[PDB]
Amino acid sequence: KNFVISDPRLPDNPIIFASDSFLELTEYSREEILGRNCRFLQGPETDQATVQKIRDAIRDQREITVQLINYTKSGKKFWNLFHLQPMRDQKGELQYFIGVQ
Ligand SMILES: Cc1cc2nc3c(=O)[nH]c(=O)nc-3n(C[C@H](O)[C@H](O)[C@H](O)COP(=O)(O)O)c2cc1C
Repeated sequence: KNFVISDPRLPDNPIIFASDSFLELTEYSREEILGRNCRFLQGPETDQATVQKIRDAIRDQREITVQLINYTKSGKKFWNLFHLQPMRDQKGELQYFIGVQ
């Protein structure tokens, strides 16, 4: 129930949907999320080596799980177990990415 959907067919693969659980965890309103790339949750303590693996997984359109530090609106650190998965259409072509926190 804690998930976001991004559209890679739009500039910079922005979040088009976020579940109420995701808004509660990050302390952002729906209006502050829609249209942004998910990277805005990152900050000083975010391991750049883990961010690299996510970039490679998106490029290759492979599913991946990783732990990384993210920041709430009020600058509170929390660990995030992130399960990234591609979503393909009936013609086997990529439409969306789904993330789980
Ligand atoms: C559906 C989806 C959800 C994502 N959720 C997160 C997240 O919760 N935290 C995070 O640090 N990165 C998340 N990312 C990855 C970042 O938005 C971004 O891909 C990452 O920083 C690497 O790309 P960049 O090098 O262009 O920033 C998510 C990506 C997708 C497609």
